[PDB]
Amino acid sequence: NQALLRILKETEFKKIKVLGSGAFGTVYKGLWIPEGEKVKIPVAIKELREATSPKANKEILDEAYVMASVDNPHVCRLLGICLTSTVQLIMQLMPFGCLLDYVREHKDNIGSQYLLNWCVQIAKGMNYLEDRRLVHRDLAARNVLVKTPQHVKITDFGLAKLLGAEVPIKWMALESILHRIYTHQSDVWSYGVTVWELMTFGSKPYDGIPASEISSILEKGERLPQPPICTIDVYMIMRKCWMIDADSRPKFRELIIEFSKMARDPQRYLVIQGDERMHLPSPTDSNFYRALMDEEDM
Amino acid sequence: QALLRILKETEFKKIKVLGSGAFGTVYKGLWIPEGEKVKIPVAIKELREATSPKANKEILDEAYVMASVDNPHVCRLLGICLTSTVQLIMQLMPFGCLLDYVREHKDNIGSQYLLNWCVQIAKGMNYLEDRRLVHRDLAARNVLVKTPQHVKITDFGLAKLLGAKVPIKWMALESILHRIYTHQSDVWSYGVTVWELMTFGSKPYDGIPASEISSILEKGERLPQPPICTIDVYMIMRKCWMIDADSRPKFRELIIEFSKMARDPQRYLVIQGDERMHLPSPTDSNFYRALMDEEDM
Ligand SMILES: CN1CCC(c2ccc(-c3ccc4c(c3)C(=O)N([C@@H](C(=O)Nc3nccs3)c3cc(F)ccc3O)C4)cc2)CC1
Ligand SMILES: CN1CCC(c2ccc(-c3ccc4c(c3)C(=O)N([C@@H](C(=O)Nc3nccs3)c3cc(F)ccc3O)C4)cc2)CC1
Ligand SMILES: Nc1ncnc2c1ncn2[C@@H]1O[C@H](COP(=O)(O)OP(=O)(O)NP(=O)(O)O)[C@@H](O)[C@H]1O
Ligand SMILES: Nc1ncnc2c1ncn2[C@@H]1O[C@H](COP(=O)(O)OP(=O)(O)NP(=O)(O)O)[C@@H](O)[C@H]1O
Ligand SMILES: [Mg+2]
Ligand SMILES: [Mg+2]
Repeated sequence: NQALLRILKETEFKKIKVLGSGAFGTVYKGLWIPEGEKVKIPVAIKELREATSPKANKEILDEAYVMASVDNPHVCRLLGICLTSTVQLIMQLMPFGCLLDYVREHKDNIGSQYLLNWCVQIAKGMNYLEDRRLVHRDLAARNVLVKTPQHVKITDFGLAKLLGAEVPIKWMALESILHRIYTHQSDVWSYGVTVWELMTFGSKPYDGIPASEISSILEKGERLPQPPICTIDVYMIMRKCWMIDADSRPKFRELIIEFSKMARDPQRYLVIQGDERMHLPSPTDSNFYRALMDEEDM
Repeated sequence: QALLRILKETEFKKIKVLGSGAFGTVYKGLWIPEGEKVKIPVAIKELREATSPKANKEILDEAYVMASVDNPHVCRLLGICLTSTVQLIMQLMPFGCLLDYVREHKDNIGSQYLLNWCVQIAKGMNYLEDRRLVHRDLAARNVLVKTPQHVKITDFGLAKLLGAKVPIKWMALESILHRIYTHQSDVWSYGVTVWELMTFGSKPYDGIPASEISSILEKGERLPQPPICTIDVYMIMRKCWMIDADSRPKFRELIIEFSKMARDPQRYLVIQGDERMHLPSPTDSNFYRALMDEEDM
């Protein structure tokens, strides 16, 4: 349990390059230097922007042990922590980066099979979090990491203390905006938005609409529009994720089944120009990726 | 089959020489997947051997077998590039080989690590025997450190290259005299490898010319007892160097034996300071695996 979170000293790792920043911190590519060894092992380091106290560190540690305990091929595990004046969190470095930037940069080379398999894998990770009774609270395409093009994993989940102290309005369920209710069913809403981001190849939701006005348009019944590549079958799933009654939305278990069905005949459900020129990797290419970058069970 | 990737020269680059052995030169390299911007570390062995279409069919036939292994303590060949020279691709191990590792940590290795390594090498060799693959070049230099807690056997199965130096000082007597190679001659090499670990990387029969090794073995002389070994450990080595190959232990038996010793390591190895030596801890082991070593153990 406790042994799943490594407490690091400042002297055993170094930040080398900024990768980006989000709501709560700055992410670096870093190197871990095991004590007494000569190797330098790449890691990802999130340094929180606000400094904390030792008593606040007890809060951080209690949540960190939970995020270090996940065990699922589609969920990123928190690996280590360093309690400096600003706290540093350590996880596996994903050289491919997040799925949002990946779909934007490869938008002219992504076929229906990849898109639908990503939907399945994200739903599998979210179902695992629900099984663990952990609400994500910040699901979005930016918080899905690409381990390989064939294998994505959810990250940055469970941050109830950081979000409560303050928000991704355009990903949040209406009951979260209006009433600060976060459940697995509000995660289903965020999942629908994440799917919309993938199917639009990384468009910004409600582009140009101030966040302060989003709950009003949602109450009036407006929703994200049908992506050009989506058949009516896919868009109805998205719309069901955004129903006002949270208990009427699909369950992650059901979304796994439905997107898995679609992934068995992907060109019936997504209409992409060029789709027959793009396919999943041959077993040869997948075996090579896995041996070099992705040896976990999956 | 799908386990061996055929690579083109345009998708990988050699970056730095790591060293050279009997048959080639190993480089740290980079793989760039087509259509992607990432650069993925690999280890590349470029053979000295020249390449003809006829030789390439032979190389490919052997390569498919070496790409087919599936065991946590055995390295798998991953890919090949057949240009003017053969280039072989496998996972890059930043810690390097176990011989260099024990030489460099000569004053910091405890008995738990040493005996755990003996267990793991025996598990990898038992798998090769299960697959009917004779190693032919087992030695501490051909055991790679994936993490300090996890080693893997490499460079096995090279019957055609060795059949055309010879590692006399690791070879069973019947291999020196007649080029007979079996799993029981691998057991002899395993014994020498354990001796290398227990001496923290001493050279076997140091200063004795290779041409005189068979003379020394025929009279009953063997590698001497390492200072840290109790008689129980040294007798395992001596049993691996019995003249009658069928009398040597089997790898399957060595797994059981060293596993029993690894459960009480300070009874079987006497290392000064052993109680202040680092042990493999769960916290460090979970961190290593997550960062460098996610395969099923
Ligand atoms: C400021 N005042 C006082 C103190 C309170 C507070 C409470 C808890 C934390 C805390 C604890 C644990 C984590 C996080 C935050 C977090 O941001 N974490 C991510 C994560 O580390 N991201 C990364 N990116 C790249 C490298 S590390 C993460 C990684 C992962 F692998 C899986 C889930 C996950 O959430 C983990 C911070 C502050 C808040 C209000
Ligand atoms: C005249 N006539 C014509 C040609 C004949 C010939 C036949 C087969 C080969 C062949 C085929 C396959 C391999 C090897 C050699 C070999 O050296 N291989 C190692 C290996 O690649 N080492 C590495 N280090 C770092 C990166 S790659 C290796 C890697 C591994 F992961 C597991 C086992 C293994 O042996 C693989 C060469 C020549 C011989 C003589
Ligand atoms: N483990 C990782 N490996 C590689 N890049 C990462 C990793 N974690 C995060 N990043 C990238 O680092 C940058 C900063 O991430 P982060 O600070 O979490 O901001 P964010 O994901 O965009 N917004 P948010 O998480 O909702 O607050 C983004 O480009 C991430 O994709
Ligand atoms: N996958 C690998 N990752 C990192 N270093 C490696 C890898 N494979 C081999 N090396 C190192 O590369 C160097 C050259 O290896 P090699 O050419 O096989 O010679 P050798 O192991 O010393 N002797 P031999 O294999 O018996 O001919 C040695 O320092 C090896 O430890
Ligand atoms: Mg994030
Ligand atoms: Mg070698």
